[PDB]
Amino acid sequence: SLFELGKMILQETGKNPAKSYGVYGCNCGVGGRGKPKDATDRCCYVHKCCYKKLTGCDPKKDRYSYSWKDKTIVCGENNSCLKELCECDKAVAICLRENLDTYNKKYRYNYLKPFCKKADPC
Amino acid sequence: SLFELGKMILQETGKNPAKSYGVYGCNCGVGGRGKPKDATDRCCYVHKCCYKKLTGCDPKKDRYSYSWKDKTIVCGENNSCLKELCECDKAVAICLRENLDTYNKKYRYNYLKPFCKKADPC
Ligand SMILES: CC(=O)Oc1ccccc1C(=O)O
Ligand SMILES: CC(=O)Oc1ccccc1C(=O)O
Repeated sequence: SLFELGKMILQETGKNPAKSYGVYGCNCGVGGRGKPKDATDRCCYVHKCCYKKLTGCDPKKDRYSYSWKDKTIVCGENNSCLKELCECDKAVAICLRENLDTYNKKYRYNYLKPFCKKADPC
Repeated sequence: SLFELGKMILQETGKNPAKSYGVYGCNCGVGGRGKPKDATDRCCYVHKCCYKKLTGCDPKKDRYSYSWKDKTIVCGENNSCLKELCECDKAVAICLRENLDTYNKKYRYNYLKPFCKKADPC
């Protein structure tokens, strides 16, 4: 669910997850997909494509189990869809941390999200 | 379409539409519906419920016809879905104008939209 996702993002990036990514670029946070603006935004595009494949569960609402083994996020066995959901979230949390060097505060509150150019199909 | 909605909001409110309303509150702009924060947000709640009842046309992309008779927006009935769509947009532009006295800049970039309390059924 968004709660586990937020926790992973807070721990990997050190940033306030909703403030920093909740409306960022054409793909992060609320809304849908669009042509990515930068490397952070591409992380978020890959994540929304990941959610789009999960028909067996609800990515926004469904809880799942995961733990930390030293510095590694480990997704618990769950059921098939919930395990894949956890892997989507783990992957984007790591991606956002690795791309902090090009995070652009100008893109943080993108009130033009509905006018983004059309994204490539997932 | 959102192009015409934008033009209606700019002329009725005098404000930059996407900047001032594109992420405002729990109901305005990108995303879905949520428990409304204030009178401006309730305008947007009514509008999203208005879009939901339309069938047979696309409220974000489909262009409709309208004109100005002095100060009055007049929807030309293209077909019945498109007339209703125009009437949804006219109503919200007038509503936002009448509530400028209560517009709160603090709600303008609501990065917590996904966490809004679930809206009542339309
Ligand atoms: C905007 C936000 O904080 O939510 C999301 C995060 C990841 C994927 C989807 C969403 C959403 O709100 O739709
Ligand atoms: C989000 C924004 O600026 O667009 C909208 C306006 C009214 C209704 C819906 C939308 C949308 O993007 O979904």
